Amino acid sequence: MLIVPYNLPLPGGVVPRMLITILGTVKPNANRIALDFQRGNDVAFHFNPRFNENNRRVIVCNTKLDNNWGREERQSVFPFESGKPFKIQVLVEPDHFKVAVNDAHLLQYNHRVKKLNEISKLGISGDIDLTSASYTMI
Ligand SMILES: CO[C@@H]1[C@@H](n2cc(-c3nc(Cl)cs3)nn2)[C@@H](O)[C@@H](CO)O[C@@H]1Sc1cc(Br)cnc1C#N
Ligand SMILES: [Cl-]
Ligand SMILES: [Cl-]
Ligand SMILES: [Cl-]
Ligand SMILES: [Cl-]
Ligand SMILES: [Cl-]
Ligand SMILES: [Mg+2]
Repeated sequence: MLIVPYNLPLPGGVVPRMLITILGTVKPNANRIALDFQRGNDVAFHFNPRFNENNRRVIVCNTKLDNNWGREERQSVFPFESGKPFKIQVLVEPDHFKVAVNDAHLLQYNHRVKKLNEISKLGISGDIDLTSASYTMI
């Protein structure tokens, strides 16, 4: 298994048609998972499944600019399960990140950070066994 937290460099940042694939298994008693697409210290796209926020499961997405979190976007559709293998795919589109989990569309997150070619790191962290993290063009 890969080390968590894991850094995946994104050389020259992201661009529309870039597909990022994360394979792993959720730990049995999970609390949270995070993907952080970073531009230096800023987080262009934070994707944060929470398994127990007020006894509900929710996806929180946000952006961090100058060390400050912005307005959260919430998705109540929650395809993860403690103990189970998952595939997260993040497809960069012109106006948004598109996320599919286990080959089913989950959400989109509109670009707040404009300089896509400076979003040069993906951090992966939280309650997972991480199998692989990769990217390709489509
Ligand atoms: C708890 O922190 C979380 C942040 N967070 C999660 C993680 C990690 N997850 C894993 Cl997995 C490993 S590390 N690190 N930072 C982030 O999810 C943020 C999204 O808006 O919400 C709160 S901070 C926050 C943001 C807003 Br807007 C309002 N209040 C608060 C607070 N407190
Ligand atoms: Cl590793
Ligand atoms: Cl920007
Ligand atoms: Cl760009
Ligand atoms: Cl970066
Ligand atoms: Cl790769
Ligand atoms: Mg540069």
